[PDB]
Amino acid sequence: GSTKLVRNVNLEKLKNNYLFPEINRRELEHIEKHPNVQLISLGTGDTTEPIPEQITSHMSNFAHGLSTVEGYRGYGLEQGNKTLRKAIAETFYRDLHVKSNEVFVSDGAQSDISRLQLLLGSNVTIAVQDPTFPAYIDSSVIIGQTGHFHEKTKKYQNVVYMPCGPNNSFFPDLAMTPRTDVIFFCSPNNPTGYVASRKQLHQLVDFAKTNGSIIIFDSAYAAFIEDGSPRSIYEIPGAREVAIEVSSFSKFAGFTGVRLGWSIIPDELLYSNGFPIINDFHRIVTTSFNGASNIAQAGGLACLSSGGLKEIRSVNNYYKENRKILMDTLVSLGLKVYGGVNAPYLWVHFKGSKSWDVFNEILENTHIITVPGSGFGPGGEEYLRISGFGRRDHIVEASKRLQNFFNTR
Amino acid sequence: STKLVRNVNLEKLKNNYLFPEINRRELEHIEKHPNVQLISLGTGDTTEPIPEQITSHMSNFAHGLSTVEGYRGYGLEQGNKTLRKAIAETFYRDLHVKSNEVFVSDGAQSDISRLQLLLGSNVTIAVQDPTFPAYIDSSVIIGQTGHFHEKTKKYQNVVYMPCGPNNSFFPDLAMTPRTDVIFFCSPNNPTGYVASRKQLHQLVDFAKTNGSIIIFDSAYAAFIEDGSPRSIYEIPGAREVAIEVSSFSKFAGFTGVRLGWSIIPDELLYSNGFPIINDFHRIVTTSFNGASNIAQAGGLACLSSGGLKEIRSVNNYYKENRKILMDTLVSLGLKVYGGVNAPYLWVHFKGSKSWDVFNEILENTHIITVPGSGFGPGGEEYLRISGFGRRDHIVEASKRLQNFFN
Ligand SMILES: Cc1ncc(COP(=O)(O)O)c(C=O)c1O
Ligand SMILES: Cc1ncc(COP(=O)(O)O)c(C=O)c1O
Repeated sequence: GSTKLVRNVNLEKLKNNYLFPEINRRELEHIEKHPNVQLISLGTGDTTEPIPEQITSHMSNFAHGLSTVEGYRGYGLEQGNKTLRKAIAETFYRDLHVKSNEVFVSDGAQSDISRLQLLLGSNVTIAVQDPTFPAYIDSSVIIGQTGHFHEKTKKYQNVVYMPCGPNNSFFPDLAMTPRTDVIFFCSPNNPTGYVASRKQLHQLVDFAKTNGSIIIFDSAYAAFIEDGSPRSIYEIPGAREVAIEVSSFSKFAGFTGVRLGWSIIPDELLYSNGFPIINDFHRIVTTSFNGASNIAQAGGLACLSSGGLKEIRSVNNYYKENRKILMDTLVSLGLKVYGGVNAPYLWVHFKGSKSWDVFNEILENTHIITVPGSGFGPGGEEYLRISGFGRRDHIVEASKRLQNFFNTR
Repeated sequence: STKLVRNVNLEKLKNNYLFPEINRRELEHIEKHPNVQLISLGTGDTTEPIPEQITSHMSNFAHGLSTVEGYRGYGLEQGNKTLRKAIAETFYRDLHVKSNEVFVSDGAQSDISRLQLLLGSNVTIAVQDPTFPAYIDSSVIIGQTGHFHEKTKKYQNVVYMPCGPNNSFFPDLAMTPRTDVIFFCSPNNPTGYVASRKQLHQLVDFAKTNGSIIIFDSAYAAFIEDGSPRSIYEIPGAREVAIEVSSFSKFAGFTGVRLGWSIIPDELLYSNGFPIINDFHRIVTTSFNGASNIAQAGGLACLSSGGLKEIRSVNNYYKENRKILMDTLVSLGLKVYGGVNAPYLWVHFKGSKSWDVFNEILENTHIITVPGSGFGPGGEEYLRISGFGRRDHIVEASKRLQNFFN
């Protein structure tokens, strides 16, 4: 028995991404076939160390407080607790003129991105970096901003793809980039790990101003920056007139399963007609969201105490040391290794090889999982993404195995 | 300035003034009459604490995130398997709902907007009148409507299905034009009416005959005290036409914790025979990364036989409050609907505007209610009144209404 409801066209357009389902199938199979040998993963980018007890303890207490009259509350502001918003403003945007009432607390970036796309609607054009983070492009297709997927080029019609690679220091050539209503920009980037420089961000803000575009700037990896490169786009004067920033506690503090992030919508960000965009994001939030979990919001606040930040910084130094082990290994083997410094991802170029064949080689001969760059679009072909999340003894063993393998080869 | 054109669907969306306005009137009244205790029977938020049994599991799970053995990052976007199985067994026992047809959400508001993303702009919808804002607002935002026709107080291109005492709060199918989608909330907000087995049978058949789907909102099912049905999948064949949406919010006081679910049956097919479940999976993967792992732990603890017993007991407190209010209002000669199977009373003042009754009750008793007008034209002449709240507020408000309506 069938219905007469017509499948949303935007679903017919949307191509499935087989990347992670494949990685996972291949990981299982390989673990099953070689129970002999500990498989190690440098692939998925989930955080792995526990959240500090200081932070968690505030989440356990708040939860217990919900069983008391003095601590019980129902619905909170859909925008998020005021204490948490003031803390995000002060912690991440000190002196950048971000008001606590421009912060919108989310259950993380994935949802936030889809809510921004609902705000924007079907009748806008977008630009994304290539290699491309799935969320921006998938959400764009689903809401109706694109045509079909052009199989030969591996690009959706009506979408500007901006190549970012070693040849252009991972920043598009803005003089040859067509104009769009919206530009998505992720820095530090997933998958390349590149953090744009102050000069590059200046140019992006000016390009946006000149084109009347808005920037959706994804800073979910900012806490990994070690250069002194900028962490928020609002470090650039005038960014507030063109840019929305999206971020997360996911990778910063391991809240991947706890679910907490935010977006910034400046006061000064205006449509064609002079109406502040912030007023309408409020209405999108009220209509499609009832707030981040109260217990997650208490955890978030505890992340931003001086004690929370100190403990989190310490977990992130562990991850930083792991990346160095891996970058030093791969560079010592003559590989062209990008990223690694300011992000938890290394982006390794195997000029002349398909990402998948290198994945296969490395999996079969070292029992290590990586991520095929191909999976992120055509600008990822020939690269692998490699993660510094994981335990130290696994990074060290993986380093040993790669040494052995590539000195063969 | 920027060159971005405002989404047209935002220009279509009228602000609903209802709650912001009740709120403004409350604050204004407390400010002019600070010498009196204002009492609210307006907002439908739960107010009793969540049982310590449930909460304790959420605290333990949270402490477990600071351990190697208990640290958990990303879960399945669809939700923990243990939680889905428990929702299936607890709420759909014997109704052929599989654990893999359950999609765990951060509650109905989000879930509704994700269903509307799935469905898209090119569908027509039917909603009950009086109307729950979420369904209609989400429909406008995604592009399913024309502008708001001020005279009729209806969005163009939307079928409004009057439900009132004259048709036992069930739409007259002979006067209901066909749509792609029918939204049906039972127990209803705002009227509190729970459709009967026979009504639901008719609705499922109507849907089959029209090739429509039903989005059935059972968030208030746990308040049903009749033996009326709690899920639409009690009706044979519902599984070929209906999606069900629900929540821990009012059931267990998780309004601020954020947890719900939807059911998308295997058997629910588009025009072309494709299972809708395959595409909701892709919507969920794309627009969501899961409900909070802590909230999902709380949810699972709600559905233990110990959790359910404790939740039932908080809901009896509310049930006793409703009885105080109903017995008072009815003992005074008011026409009271709802109340029995939902936490909301729907009180008719034939001949009066909702807002003028609101004004009267606010000025003379310092009590806040919800003007039925706010929910659309089928709410005109009614007030919605809530049984959530502390007992002593219910009692005092009951005393004041006794004095006033005498
Ligand atoms: C590019 C990027 N942005 C944002 C996020 C944060 O996602 P969420 O907050 O939904 O975990 C991630 C996590 O993988 C990511 O890779
Ligand atoms: C009709 C209706 N459905 C569903 C919900 C649950 O919403 P949430 O789960 O987002 O709190 C409510 C709560 O207001 C409601 O009134």
